[PDB]
Amino acid sequence: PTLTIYSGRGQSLVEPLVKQFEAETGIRVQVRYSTDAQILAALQEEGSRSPADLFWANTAGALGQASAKGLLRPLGETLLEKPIAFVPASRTWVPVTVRLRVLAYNPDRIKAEELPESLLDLPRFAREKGLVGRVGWTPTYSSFQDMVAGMIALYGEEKTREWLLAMKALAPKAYPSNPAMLDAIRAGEVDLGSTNHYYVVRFRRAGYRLGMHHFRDGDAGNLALVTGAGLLKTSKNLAAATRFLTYLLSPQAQQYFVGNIGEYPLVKGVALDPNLLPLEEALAKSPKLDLEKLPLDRALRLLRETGVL
Amino acid sequence: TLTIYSGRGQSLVEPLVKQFEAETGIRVQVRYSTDAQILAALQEEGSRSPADLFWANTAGALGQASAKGLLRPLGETLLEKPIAFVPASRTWVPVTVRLRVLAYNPDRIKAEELPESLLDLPRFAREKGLVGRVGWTPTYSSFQDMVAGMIALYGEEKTREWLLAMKALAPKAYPSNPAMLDAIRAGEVDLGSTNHYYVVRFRRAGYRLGMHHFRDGDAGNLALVTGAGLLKTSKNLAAATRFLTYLLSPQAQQYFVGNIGEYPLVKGVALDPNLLPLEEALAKSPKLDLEKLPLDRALRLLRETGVL
Ligand SMILES: [Fe+3]
Ligand SMILES: [Fe+3]
Repeated sequence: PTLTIYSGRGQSLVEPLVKQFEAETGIRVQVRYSTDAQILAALQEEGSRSPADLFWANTAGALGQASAKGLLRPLGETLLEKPIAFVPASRTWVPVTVRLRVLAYNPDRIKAEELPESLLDLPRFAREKGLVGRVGWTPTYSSFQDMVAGMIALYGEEKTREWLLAMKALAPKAYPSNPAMLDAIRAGEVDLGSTNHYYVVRFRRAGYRLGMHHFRDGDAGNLALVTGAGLLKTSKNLAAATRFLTYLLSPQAQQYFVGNIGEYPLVKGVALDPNLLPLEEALAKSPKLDLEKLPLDRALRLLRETGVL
Repeated sequence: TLTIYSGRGQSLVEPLVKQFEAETGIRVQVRYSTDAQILAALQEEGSRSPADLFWANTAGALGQASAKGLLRPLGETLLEKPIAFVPASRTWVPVTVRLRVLAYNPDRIKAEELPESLLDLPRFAREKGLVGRVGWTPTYSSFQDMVAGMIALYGEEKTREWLLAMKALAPKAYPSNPAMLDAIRAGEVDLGSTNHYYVVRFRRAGYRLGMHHFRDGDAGNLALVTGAGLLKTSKNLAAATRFLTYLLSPQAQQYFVGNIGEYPLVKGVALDPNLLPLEEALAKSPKLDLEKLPLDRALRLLRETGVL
């Protein structure tokens, strides 16, 4: 028995889990590591001999794309009852973890009670607190672009533009990664920036002091970012692949996601870091959107068009 | 109700206790103190003690509690779970292990040039022109355990020699391991002896940091074992045994590896890929009797030499 996984998630995240699954089950697992976008391309040129069994994606959007193309199998209630939220409308993939957009800040240099209630108001807050040149962002980062796509869905292009241009007027510093940006907050180069919650979790665990601000309920700045996995219609190993999806939603694998990776789990029965907002409170702060249908290409166009990207 | 006297920190313990209560209904009360203060408290309290479990930061403290007749023997069911470190007395269970290691700036120091033995660190440091650019943590529990391991392996005279040679490197003392690793990041120091999980945490945050293991059996690879024991006085044996069973469960063991960064002691726990596998890590540690570590001798030595 064998299993082939196309993974848009990183090898450092996936490998330890695949190894334990192999050790436990006797099933040989082969993984192809790529980006979600590149996997979507590969899936549309697949042979019939040894096709992939599973698509494990970094984003709901990529799985929604695979689903829209009719490449994914329906999943059953036995599996889909496990995650507490974010089960797709299509019901053709299972959400595995969630990552929350947040506002990171240095708590010694920035006062928690003064931070704005909406991401849209960040430029005004910065402007009025004297922080021109002291705001970071990550324009080339996947989740940042997802967040902008969220803003387009919720607010339309003009409020999003005014936001993008008002941010640009702040002379913000762009970082090639989130750890780079959080290191710059530590350094004193910038005081705050929009990021994913788990980067803050990782910095705190290393002993660094970072604040984690959430915007008002439903704000675009709180976008929930879901990872997930789907069974390919041409899987020749249906039982083994379903077994692997079940494994990803198991208490121990979910503790690995919370623990080794820092992401939010989607099952109960798992222990969170102290000072980390509990899972269901975190979910309540995110806007209600179809994560399978975020206007990502419009966001990218709008970012490329405005010279932020 | 279940009452735990914990030598482990609240940051580490709280999430596990919260989950155990939610799943069992058992109300858990934890007293947070140091291993040393818990040992004193348990004796002072005698048969009056409300303590069901002693969850220790160090195997040495469980050794003392056992030698002093405080602990109940445990069942084979529990003691067959850990892969290593189960006491002969069978009166407590190991839960995690941490390894002493040498952290270093991998841009300034070449992995292949590092010394095979902790005893040779002063020679290496002086050869590489690192006077005033070595860090250490003289007030930290695991550093003191490491010095105690050196007395056990090499004797007091060789350990005294090392301590004085270390002092002549004009090392920078840090009150915490994160502060030392931040100094390595800053370029203030180039290397320092630490616990493996501190390096794991820094790496997970995106920082590059080298992690050196010494030759098999070296004092610089000391295994630092945590564990828990059931107190003879306990009137809540069922809940206490349920809790120990939980600590050795795969999900709890994944918490230790993931949330905390420590090595697990049960099979089937997924570690970060760049971390030396469990059994390989254990193989490099000196094979000392955990309950015999001469910590008092080490503290006296550190005080005489003016390190403390
Ligand atoms: Fe990321
Ligand atoms: Fe520590």
